[PDB]
Amino acid sequence: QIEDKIEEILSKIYHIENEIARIKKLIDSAINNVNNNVNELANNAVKYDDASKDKITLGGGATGTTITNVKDGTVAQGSKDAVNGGQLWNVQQQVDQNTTDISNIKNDINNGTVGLVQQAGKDAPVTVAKDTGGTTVNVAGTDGNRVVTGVKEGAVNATSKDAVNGSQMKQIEDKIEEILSKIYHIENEIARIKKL
Amino acid sequence: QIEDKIEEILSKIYHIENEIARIKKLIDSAINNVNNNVNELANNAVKYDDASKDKITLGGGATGTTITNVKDGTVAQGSKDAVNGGQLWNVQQQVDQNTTDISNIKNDINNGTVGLVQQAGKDAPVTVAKDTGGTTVNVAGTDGNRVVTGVKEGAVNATSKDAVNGSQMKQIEDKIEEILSKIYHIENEIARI
Amino acid sequence: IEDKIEEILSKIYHIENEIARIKKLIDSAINNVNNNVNELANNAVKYDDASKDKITLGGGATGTTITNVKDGTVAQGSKDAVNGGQLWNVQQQVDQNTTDISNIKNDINNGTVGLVQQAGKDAPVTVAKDTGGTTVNVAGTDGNRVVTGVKEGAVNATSKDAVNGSQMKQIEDKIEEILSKIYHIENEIARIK
Ligand SMILES: [Cl-]
Repeated sequence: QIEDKIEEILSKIYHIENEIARIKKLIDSAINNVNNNVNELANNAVKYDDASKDKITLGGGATGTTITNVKDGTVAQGSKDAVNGGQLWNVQQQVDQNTTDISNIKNDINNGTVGLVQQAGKDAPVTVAKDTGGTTVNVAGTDGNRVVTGVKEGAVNATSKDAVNGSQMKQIEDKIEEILSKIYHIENEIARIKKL
Repeated sequence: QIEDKIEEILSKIYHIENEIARIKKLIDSAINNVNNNVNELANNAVKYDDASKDKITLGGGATGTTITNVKDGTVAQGSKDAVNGGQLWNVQQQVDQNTTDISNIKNDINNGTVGLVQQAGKDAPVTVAKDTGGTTVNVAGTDGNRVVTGVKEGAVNATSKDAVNGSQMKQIEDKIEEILSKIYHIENEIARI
Repeated sequence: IEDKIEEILSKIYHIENEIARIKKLIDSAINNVNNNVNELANNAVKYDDASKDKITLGGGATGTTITNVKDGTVAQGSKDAVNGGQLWNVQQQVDQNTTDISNIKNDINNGTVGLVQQAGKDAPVTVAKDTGGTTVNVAGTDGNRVVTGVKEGAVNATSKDAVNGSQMKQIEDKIEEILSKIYHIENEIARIK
C-alpha cells in the first residue's frame, strides 16, 4: 500500500550500504596487491641509466655485478656481442703458449741447440751446417777476405782434414831456407874444389 | 504529492545500483589491465638474483643468453666496462700474427736463412757474415784455440783463397824431408872430395 | 512518515557522496600504478622474446655500454661476462710478446745473440767465444767442405792464423826451383875425376 513501499525502499538502501562496504575492501587489496608486485619488480629489474639507453651501470656497488650464463658471443670484427671468461680463457692459453715459445727460442739460441752453427754442451765441438749439403764455407764479407784466427795446429798426416796454421807454415818455411842455405855452401864448395 | 516523491526515490536507487555496477565493471578491467602489464613485464624484464645485486644470472637456461649491441668497453687498467666480440677479435688477430711470426722465426733459423751464418739451399755454400765487413773470424774458445776440421783440401795456385789442410802439408813435408836427405849425402860426398 | 522520506533522501545523498569519493581515490590509485608500470616498462632491460636466448640492448646503432661489471672468472667453459680491465691485462702481455718477437729478429740480424756474433758492422766475427771445447767441424752431409774467402795468415812460430792455397803455392814453387838446382849440382858432382 503506502507503508509497504517505504520498507521496500529502506531494504534496498541497506543492501546498497552493505555492497559499498564490501566492495571498498576488495578494491583496496586489489590495489595494494598490484602495488606490492610493481614495487618488487622495480626493486629487482636491471635498468638503463636514462632515456638515451646508451649505458647500463650495474647496481652491485663498487665490487660490481657478475653477469653470468652468457652465451659465447661471435668473435668477429664489428661484433657487438658480449664475450665471456671462457672465450677469454682460450685466448690467454694461446698467449701463454706464445710467451713460452718465445722464451724457448731465446734459450735454444744461447744454448747452441738450433740453427746452422750448433754446440752440444759447453765442452763439445762446435759444428757448422752438419745436417746439410754443399762443399764450401765462405768467410768473405763486404771488406773482402777475412783472416781465420784462433786456429790450433792441425794434425799432419796423409789423410788429415784439419786446417793447418801460420805456425806450421813457419816450420815448412824454415826447412826450405835451411835447404837453400845448404845448397849455397854446396855450390861454393864445388866452386873452390874446381880451382884446385 | 506523495506518489511522485516515492518514484523519485525508486528512480534514484535504480541509478545508484546502475552506478555501483558501472564501477564494478570499470575497476575490474582497470585492475586486470594493470596486472597483465606487470606480468608481461615480469616475464621479460632482466633481473638481479637477490637484493645485493652482485650477480645477474641470465634466464636463457642451460645454453645461456646472448647479450648483443654492447658498445666497445673502455679497455684501460681496471676498467669495469663489458667488452664485445669485436674487441676480442682485435686482440685475437695479434696472437695469430705473433704465433705465425714465432713459427716463422723458428723455421728460418732451421732453413738457415737468417743471421750471420746462412745457406740459400741444401747444396749452397755456407756464408759467414757475407753482408757485413771486418777482416777477422776468431774461433778461440774459453779453452784457448780450436782445431778447424772437416776441411776439404784447398786449391793450390797463385791466387787461391782456399784454406790448406793437413794432408796437403803432409805431402809438402815429405818432399822437404826427401830433399834434406839428398843434400846431407851430397854434402857428405863433398867432404870426401 | 513524511519524516521517513526525509531520512531516505538523506541516506541516498550520503551514498552518492560515498560513490563519488570512491571514484576519486580509484582514479588516483590506478593512474599512480600505471605511471610506475610505464616508467618501469620504459627503463627495464628486456629479453628479445620468451625463449630468453638473446638480449638486444636498446641503445640504437651506437650501442649500449654495460659498466660496473665484476671481473668474470677466466676459466675453461666460464660463462661470466668479462670487462675491459681483464682484456687490458691480456693486451699488455700480447704487446710484450710482440716486442720480444721484434727484438729477437733485430738481435739475430745485428749478430748479437748465439754461437756466432760480431759486435758491430766492422768487428771480428766470433765463433763460440764464451764457450769451451777444442774443435770446429765444417763437414756436412756431403762430406768435408772447402773453406774459402780466407785472407793470407801470419807466417811465424806462434801464429794461430789459417793458411791458404796461395801460401802453399809459393812453397811448392820453391821446390821445383830447388829440384832443378840439385840437378845442376849432381850433373856437376858426377863430373869428378
Ligand atoms: Cl701473444
